[PDB]
Amino acid sequence: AEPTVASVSKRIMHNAYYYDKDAKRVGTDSVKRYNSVSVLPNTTTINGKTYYQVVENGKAVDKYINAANIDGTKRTLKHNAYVYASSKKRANKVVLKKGEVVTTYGASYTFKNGQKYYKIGDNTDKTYVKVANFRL
Ligand SMILES: [Cl-]
Ligand SMILES: [Cl-]
Ligand SMILES: [Cl-]
Ligand SMILES: [Cl-]
Repeated sequence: AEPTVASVSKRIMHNAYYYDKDAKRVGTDSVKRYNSVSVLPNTTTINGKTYYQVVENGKAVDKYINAANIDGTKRTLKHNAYVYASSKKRANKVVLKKGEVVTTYGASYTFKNGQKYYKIGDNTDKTYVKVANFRL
């Protein structure tokens, strides 16, 4: 009966638009990683994509966040991979191995070197893996 008793505060892991039920961007705001937003805990599906419905001022509103930006996407490495903070800087000494399941959070990032990277890790750390390592 009260959306604000049911709501959970999810951490945004990739900057996120608000969408309406027609999967069109609504308004001019976006939630920035790694801020949190109040949503209903059960996802819904709009045009074959998974979303969380926003709760604002006591009510479930016609504003939806793509679950890719909160839960991310489970992916498998097709190649061994390093973890990068930026184009040239390694984040750590980890070697992720071919076949490992890794969750990536939202759309890839093109770095200054022109290569694409996904954010990994259930945390605010600057830890990115090359998109190429998820493809054959
Ligand atoms: Cl944005
Ligand atoms: Cl988005
Ligand atoms: Cl690599
Ligand atoms: Cl963290």
